[PDB]
Amino acid sequence: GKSKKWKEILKFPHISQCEDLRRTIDRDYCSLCDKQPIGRLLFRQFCETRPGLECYIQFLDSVAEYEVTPDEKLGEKGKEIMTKYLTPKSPVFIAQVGQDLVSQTEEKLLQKPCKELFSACAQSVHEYLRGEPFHEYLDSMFFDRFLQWKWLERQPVTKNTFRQYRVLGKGGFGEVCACQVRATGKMYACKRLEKKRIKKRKGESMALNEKQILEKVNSQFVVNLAYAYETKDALCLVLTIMNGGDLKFHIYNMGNPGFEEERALFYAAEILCGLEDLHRENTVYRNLKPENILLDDYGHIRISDLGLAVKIPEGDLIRGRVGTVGYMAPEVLNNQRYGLSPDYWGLGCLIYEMIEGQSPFRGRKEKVKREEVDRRVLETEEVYSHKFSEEAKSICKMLLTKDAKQRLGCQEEGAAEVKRHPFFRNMNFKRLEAGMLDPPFVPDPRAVYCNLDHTDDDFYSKFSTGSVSIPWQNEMIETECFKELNVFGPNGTLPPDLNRNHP
Ligand SMILES: Cc1[nH]c(/C=C2\C(=O)N=C3CC=C(C(=O)N[C@H](C)c4ccc(F)cc4)C=C32)c(C)c1NC(=O)c1ccoc1
Repeated sequence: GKSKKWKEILKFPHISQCEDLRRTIDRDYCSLCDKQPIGRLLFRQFCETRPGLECYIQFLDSVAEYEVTPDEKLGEKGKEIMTKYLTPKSPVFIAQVGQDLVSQTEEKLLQKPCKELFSACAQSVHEYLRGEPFHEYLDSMFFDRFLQWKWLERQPVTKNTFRQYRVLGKGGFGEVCACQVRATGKMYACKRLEKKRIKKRKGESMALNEKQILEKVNSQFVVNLAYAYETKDALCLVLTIMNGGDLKFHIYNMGNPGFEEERALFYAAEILCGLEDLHRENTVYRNLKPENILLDDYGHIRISDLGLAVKIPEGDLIRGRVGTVGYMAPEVLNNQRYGLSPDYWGLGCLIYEMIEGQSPFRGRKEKVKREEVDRRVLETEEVYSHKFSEEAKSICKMLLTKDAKQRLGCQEEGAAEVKRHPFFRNMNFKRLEAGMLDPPFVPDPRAVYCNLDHTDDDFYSKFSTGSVSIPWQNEMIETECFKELNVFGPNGTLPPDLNRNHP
């Protein structure tokens, strides 16, 4: 439901309005041709015009397909790629990959196949585009078009930019709403943080902390921040909309009182990726419990409620006793200097509680006091049943290790150590991260699974930053606002908005 005059709102500005952007934009190689979604498409579209650069883009696309291809079908896809791109007489022959590297893969495919067979060649291709083909695209109309999109991205975001519909859930310092961008129509989840509730409770640094962490991290398994604006009496965070309910609901209301091992395996594999992306920013979540694992419309999961997340300084440990009863690692209950370990303890609580149907330290029918639940986390060894395969028992007790020094994933290797666990012996992570594995449960669409100080003005400056770059560009692509607006002159000629002669 895009606005009536959305083409006027997203109307491209004349390229002369983008001179300040031309020189302030860092021209990093693939910060503009890969990371930034629209930038990637425009550079790709720049190569579509050239005959030589054409075949280099088609090759990379074919390599991406090989990485997710099933195992028994690798040797097949492998041959197709070489006979199409690496044969010297091909119509789409790759040249900048030296003959001393096409004969290399000749030996790779002569043996068993590995999903990273063409990795050597792919890097060689990018290394070529990084040079002349990139600097050419910089002086091309597509980069001028890229600046036009950036101009729109940076525009101020206010309240008329959106269209709240209902209040879906309420929590601390505010509540959550269902927000919609008018010009694009995309549905988001607004987070109305009441302004006078923050200053009273003196939690201004905790609000910023979550807002900075959310914008810095993007992922398919953690709620993303697309906008952050200030308003009268409230401060808003525009986050991903999750209509599939939480994992607590599906474990106890719509299961056994639990899941099958294979079903829990899926959700676990996605949660692990969600934690890996948060650790790439050396950020610890510390709030891993079933009601915080939400499901989207397709059946996939994301982590939410990062209010307790904090960015750990590299080589430094934090101290704090936060979390929810039962889901606090022993090192957190002890109030010690810990790192990212509490999340792997939480992941152990999650996998266990999904398969068995109860907390590993409190029965579903047991009524115990906070003190006793805590003693078991520190003094009691969990017990397993015939619902856990020998691989499912191992990962849970390894992740539920009391001593965070011998806990899985808490080594220099990180989350990579967990993915290699036999419990994920049947999980292809490259295909999961690509969204190619069908979720085990698909939520139904109609389902309903449920004062004037100046210092206050200074705190707003760092919060109300505006639209987040990557989520914003994707929104333009999702809503097909890019497909419609990204139009040029007929027969590869400059359009009016990109002609410095007549504005
Ligand atoms: C669609 C939808 N999203 C959400 C919710 C979210 C979302 O989507 N993304 C995110 C990201 C982060 C949070 C988050 O920080 N939370 C904590 C607890 C919080 C903190 C401060 C507050 F002030 C309020 C809450 C929530 C969400 C909810 C409920 C529905 N409602 C249903 O799913 C539904 C429909 C019928 O029945 C139930």
